[PDB]
Amino acid sequence: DCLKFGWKCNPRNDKCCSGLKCGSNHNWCKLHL
Repeated sequence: DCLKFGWKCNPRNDKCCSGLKCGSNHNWCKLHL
């Protein structure tokens, strides 16, 4: 399933939910803007 808001991710492999993005300077899924 997709990584949800606040879920820890790896910036190279975005597995965050639709509209949500793994932040490059972060380590978690934040709202895509």
